[PDB]
Amino acid sequence: TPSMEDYIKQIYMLIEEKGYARVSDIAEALAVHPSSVTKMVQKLDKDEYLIYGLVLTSKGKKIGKRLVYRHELLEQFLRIIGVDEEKIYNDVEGIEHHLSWNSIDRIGDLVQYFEEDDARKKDLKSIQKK
Amino acid sequence: PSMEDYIKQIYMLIEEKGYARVSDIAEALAVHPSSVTKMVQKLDKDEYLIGLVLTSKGKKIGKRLVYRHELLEQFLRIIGVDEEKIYNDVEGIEHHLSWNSIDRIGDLVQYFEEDDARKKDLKSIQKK
Repeated sequence: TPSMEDYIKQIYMLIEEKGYARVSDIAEALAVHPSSVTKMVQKLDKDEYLIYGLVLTSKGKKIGKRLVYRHELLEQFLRIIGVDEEKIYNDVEGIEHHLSWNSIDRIGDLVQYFEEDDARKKDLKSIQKK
Repeated sequence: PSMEDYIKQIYMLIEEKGYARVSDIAEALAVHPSSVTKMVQKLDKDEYLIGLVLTSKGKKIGKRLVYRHELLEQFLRIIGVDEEKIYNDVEGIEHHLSWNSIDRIGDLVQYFEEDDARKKDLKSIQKK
């Protein structure tokens, strides 16, 4: 579920940054009540994404890494096509949960398409002026 | 999001049939008629509509939502998404893109439509 994804991603990021993931830190990151975190952590434990501080299983590690990649890729996509930086995080936080892997792969190809030659970015800019 | 899907469907039904029955909305969204009635009251109260007729505010929004939906399908289509995946993705992402992102996506679509070479170059990337 979208929510589950947000928690897995935040948990992965906390562990990578701090070394560990406190319920309290997840609550702050997501702007939710700790009860909401505790409930989700239970579903995550049950579904074998983590154990119990919280330690991701190999499945939870793989999934979290892909979720962070997806986020970064999506920000990079919106940045390249020239969306105002302030708007990017909010849009990615929403759209990330509704793109198939197929779309994400194709978006990956599109980002590499532009990154591989700045001249295509300049042409995109030229279109934006028109 | 919820309201957006309702206004979009209501608009399309009116353009398509000439009117929007609660039962047709219920079927289009896979919700129960009791939910449609509740929503319709909100849209009446929020002044998107007035059987039921969209106000100028409702018709302008419905048209924009339709444009955004079609634009997003055309975008995913252009960048090579399997046709069968496209609708479900558009129905989800459409609600969480700012106008800024939609306009840039539109520029991006025009970018590819201007030169078939650019599409050829993207297909080459995909193979690589």
